Amino acid sequence: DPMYEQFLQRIQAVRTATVAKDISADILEARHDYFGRELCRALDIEYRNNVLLDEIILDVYPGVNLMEYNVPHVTPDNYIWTGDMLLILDYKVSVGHDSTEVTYKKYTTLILPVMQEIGINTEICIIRANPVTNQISIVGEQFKRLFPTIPVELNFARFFELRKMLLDKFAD
Ligand SMILES: COC(=O)/C(O)=C/C(=O)C1(Cc2ccc(Cl)cc2)CCN(Cc2cccc(OC)c2)CC1
Ligand SMILES: [Mn+2]
Ligand SMILES: [Mn+2]
Repeated sequence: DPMYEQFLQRIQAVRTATVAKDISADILEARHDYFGRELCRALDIEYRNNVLLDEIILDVYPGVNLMEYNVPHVTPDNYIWTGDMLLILDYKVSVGHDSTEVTYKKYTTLILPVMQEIGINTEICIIRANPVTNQISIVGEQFKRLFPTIPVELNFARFFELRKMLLDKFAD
């Protein structure tokens, strides 16, 4: 399980708050990445983790006249092209929904107008794991209809363990 040991080694060696703050942020991103990976594996969809909208548009519509559109500089985690619809996918791992709503608002305003100009039907979908209860919440109707049952086995304990080691080490 090489992801956990790399963090252990980093926590073993860290001696300053500055590097420690960095390790903490990394664990949280890694915890998000693990959810994204596990979720795509269970739902049997291609795993990606940050894709420029430019490359999404160029995948689903290789003949777009790109220079005619002002495409924003955003990287949603992943996407699904259904054949008829594009689902923008962002993963979230939080005990609450404030972070989910912030991304939802952002991608709604910056992504939907350009995709309407090009004529690709698009839905913003945000999938969030509660890392304590492992409950999964979904924002996005077409996603909901494509994946009615969503019981993805998850275990976030190792990430909580790594971070507790850190805050114990720096508890002063
Ligand atoms: C969970 O949902 C997100 O928050 C998300 O997926 C964020 C990201 O992917 C970034 C890496 C990261 C992921 C999870 C966590 Cl826990 C912490 C960090 C990378 C990109 N970044 C937005 C950004 C910033 C600066 C330039 C830029 O160029 C478009 C884009 C946010 C963090
Ligand atoms: Mn991301
Ligand atoms: Mn994300």
